[PDB]
Amino acid sequence: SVVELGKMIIQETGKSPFPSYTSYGCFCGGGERGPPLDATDRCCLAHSCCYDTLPDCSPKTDRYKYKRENGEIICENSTSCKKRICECDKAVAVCLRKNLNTYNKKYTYYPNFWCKGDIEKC
Amino acid sequence: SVVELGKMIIQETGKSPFPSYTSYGCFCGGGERGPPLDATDRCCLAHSCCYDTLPDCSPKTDRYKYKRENGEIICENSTSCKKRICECDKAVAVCLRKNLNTYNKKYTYYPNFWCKGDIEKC
Ligand SMILES: CCCCCCCCCCCC(=O)O
Ligand SMILES: CCCCCCCCCCCC(=O)O
Repeated sequence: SVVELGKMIIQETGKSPFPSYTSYGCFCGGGERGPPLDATDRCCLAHSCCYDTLPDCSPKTDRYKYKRENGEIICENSTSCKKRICECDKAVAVCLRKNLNTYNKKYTYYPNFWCKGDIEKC
Repeated sequence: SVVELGKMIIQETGKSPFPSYTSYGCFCGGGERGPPLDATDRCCLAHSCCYDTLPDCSPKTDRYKYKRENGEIICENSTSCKKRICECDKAVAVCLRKNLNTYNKKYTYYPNFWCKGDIEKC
């Protein structure tokens, strides 16, 4: 559902996922080692962790629909997976928005070999 | 289908898509303005162009199956989309392998705002 995750990011941050968040910091768009550089990076870390709770699902490819109710994302429930994938995506999109005031352009293309820490448990 | 694409990449280049190809140059992992930086980057532009030949499909989320006969990728044919999407991924994975020897670590995290050329037609 990378497509739906992208639509959420667009609506919430006003930024297009690529290139603003596809390789941001140590965790946005991938990465297991930190520490996270900032709040935005922590949002992505939390998203990776959320996807870890979906071993029975295919988060990157399972399509789903969502609505906006009073400015809030409302997840569908056609299947258990779609619901949980959607909630994970909803969380990250809102988190990215809330920390726009600290978005750092010098982290947009952060070289991943700068992320040295261990893989910290979620 | 990004899942299948990633598997092919690993099988062909011995590298996982992230971080080696997820944001390489002006076109790998996304991008429109060029010109492409090198052979590897041109592989990604051609891949993007290939996906543009599948407007009736969803190349990033449509799952498909494939085999490896005699070291070669053998795409399935259950649906036309699964077949055509698989041939695009097969093509880019093989191209990345063919150009492994000129992969440039300094383009792995290329800042996209450095790609200032026009958006050439495919
Ligand atoms: C790398 C392409 C994926 C683009 C999706 C937008 C980024 C969301 C960031 C969440 C980080 C994560 O769970 O990897
Ligand atoms: C950005 C997540 C995509 C990860 C897959 C590895 C990149 C494949 C390269 C093809 C470039 C393209 O069509 O964007």
